[PDB]
Amino acid sequence: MNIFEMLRIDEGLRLKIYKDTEGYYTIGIGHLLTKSPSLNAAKSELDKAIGRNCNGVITKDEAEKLFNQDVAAAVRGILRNAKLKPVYDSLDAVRECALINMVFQMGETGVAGFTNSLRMLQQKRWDEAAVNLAKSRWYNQTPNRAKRVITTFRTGTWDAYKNL
Ligand SMILES: [Cl-]
Ligand SMILES: [Cl-]
Ligand SMILES: [Cl-]
Ligand SMILES: [Cl-]
Ligand SMILES: [Rb+]
Ligand SMILES: [Rb+]
Ligand SMILES: [Rb+]
Ligand SMILES: [Rb+]
Ligand SMILES: [Rb+]
Repeated sequence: MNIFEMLRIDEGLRLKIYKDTEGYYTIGIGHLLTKSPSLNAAKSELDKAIGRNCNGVITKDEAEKLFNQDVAAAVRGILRNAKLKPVYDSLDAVRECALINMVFQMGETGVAGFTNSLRMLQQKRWDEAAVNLAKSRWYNQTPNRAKRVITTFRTGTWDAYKNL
């Protein structure tokens, strides 16, 4: 396991624009294009992201290209975020993947708002953090994915992803 394989399990791979679990236009491996309800707005975002006239369809190589950009940018953003950087640096490499996963799904601002859970993680109070993380819109709306991420935080193992 690693962050790419983890997020590939959680996000899937689709080569045509589709709506994510929130109803938002997405493509590839969880690449959010826009929150606009306009498919045309989403198609414009896509073409700009890829650098060609895609009309809503990409290749697997292109999907992987956006995915590595998105993972790299999630890590870089965490390290530039005053709330998330200390927690990231305090965590072992497996638990860091859980944090990257959350940022990938909900964005930096959203994760940075989990003040109490972040403190528990920094304190290495793993079972307490796991309890707290579940008390969230996040968990309610995507409970099975959140369970996997939370198990990763609680245990520092890949048990919730082996073999998905
Ligand atoms: Cl982009
Ligand atoms: Cl604990
Ligand atoms: Cl709690
Ligand atoms: Cl889910
Ligand atoms: Rb997805
Ligand atoms: Rb629409
Ligand atoms: Rb670390
Ligand atoms: Rb994403
Ligand atoms: Rb907060």
